[PDB]
Amino acid sequence: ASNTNLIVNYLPQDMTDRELYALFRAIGPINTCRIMRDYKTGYSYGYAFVDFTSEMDSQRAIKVLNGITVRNKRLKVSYARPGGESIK
Repeated sequence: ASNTNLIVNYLPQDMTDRELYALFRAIGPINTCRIMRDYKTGYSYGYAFVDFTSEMDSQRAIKVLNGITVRNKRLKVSYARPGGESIK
Protein backbone atom coordinates (compact mmCIF):
# COMPACT_ATOMS: atom_id res chain seq x y z
CA ALA A 1 0.00 0.00 0.00
CA SER A 2 1.14 3.63 0.36
CA ASN A 3 1.03 6.29 3.14
CA THR A 4 3.63 7.10 5.82
CA ASN A 5 1.66 9.29 8.25
CA LEU A 6 4.08 11.51 10.20
CA ILE A 7 3.86 13.48 13.45
CA VAL A 8 4.63 17.21 13.76
CA ASN A 9 5.77 18.25 17.24
CA TYR A 10 6.82 21.54 18.87
CA LEU A 11 3.31 22.96 18.37
CA PRO A 12 2.01 25.96 20.32
CA GLN A 13 -1.18 23.98 21.05
CA ASP A 14 -3.06 26.68 19.11
CA MET A 15 -1.50 26.48 15.63
CA THR A 16 -3.55 24.92 12.81
CA ASP A 17 -2.69 22.27 10.20
CA ARG A 18 -3.76 25.01 7.74
CA GLU A 19 -0.71 27.21 8.32
CA LEU A 20 1.15 23.89 8.33
CA TYR A 21 -0.22 23.25 4.87
CA ALA A 22 1.38 26.51 3.74
CA LEU A 23 4.68 24.68 4.36
CA PHE A 24 4.05 20.98 3.69
CA ARG A 25 1.72 21.66 0.75
CA ALA A 26 4.93 23.00 -0.85
CA ILE A 27 7.30 20.32 0.50
CA GLY A 28 5.26 17.12 0.11
CA PRO A 29 1.80 16.37 -1.29
CA ILE A 30 0.13 15.82 2.10
CA ASN A 31 -3.13 13.84 1.85
CA THR A 32 -4.53 14.83 5.28
CA CYS A 33 -3.43 16.97 8.26
CA ARG A 34 -4.93 16.72 11.78
CA ILE A 35 -3.74 17.94 15.21
CA MET A 36 -3.72 15.88 18.43
CA ARG A 37 -4.93 17.51 21.67
CA ASP A 38 -7.13 16.64 24.68
CA TYR A 39 -10.62 15.98 23.25
CA LYS A 40 -12.22 17.05 26.55
CA THR A 41 -10.72 20.40 27.61
CA GLY A 42 -8.64 20.76 24.43
CA TYR A 43 -5.41 20.86 26.46
CA SER A 44 -2.85 20.43 23.67
CA TYR A 45 0.74 19.33 24.42
CA GLY A 46 2.41 19.90 21.02
CA TYR A 47 2.10 17.03 18.50
CA ALA A 48 -0.10 16.32 15.45
CA PHE A 49 -0.38 14.03 12.40
CA VAL A 50 0.69 15.11 8.89
CA ASP A 51 0.83 12.42 6.19
CA PHE A 52 2.70 12.94 2.91
CA THR A 53 1.30 9.81 1.21
CA SER A 54 4.65 9.89 -0.60
CA GLU A 55 6.68 7.52 1.58
CA MET A 56 9.70 8.85 -0.34
CA ASP A 57 9.82 12.59 -1.03
CA SER A 58 8.09 12.85 2.35
CA GLN A 59 10.92 11.04 4.16
CA ARG A 60 13.30 13.65 2.71
CA ALA A 61 11.01 16.41 4.00
CA ILE A 62 11.12 14.51 7.30
CA LYS A 63 14.90 14.89 7.61
CA VAL A 64 14.52 18.58 6.71
CA LEU A 65 11.23 19.89 8.17
CA ASN A 66 12.36 18.15 11.37
CA GLY A 67 12.92 21.26 13.52
CA ILE A 68 11.88 24.14 11.22
CA THR A 69 10.50 27.42 12.68
CA VAL A 70 6.99 28.52 13.74
CA ARG A 71 7.72 32.26 14.01
CA ASN A 72 8.76 31.43 17.61
CA LYS A 73 9.70 27.74 17.96
CA ARG A 74 10.79 24.82 15.74
CA LEU A 75 8.23 22.23 14.53
CA LYS A 76 9.25 18.56 14.59
CA VAL A 77 8.64 15.78 12.05
CA SER A 78 8.93 12.00 12.51
CA TYR A 79 7.61 8.91 10.68
CA ALA A 80 4.79 8.55 13.25
CA ARG A 81 6.76 6.66 15.92
CA PRO A 82 6.50 8.57 19.22
CA GLY A 83 7.01 6.93 22.64
CA GLY A 84 9.25 4.18 21.22
CA GLU A 85 7.24 3.77 17.99
CA SER A 86 3.63 3.42 19.23
CA ILE A 87 5.13 2.27 22.55
CA LYS A 88 7.95 -0.31 22.73
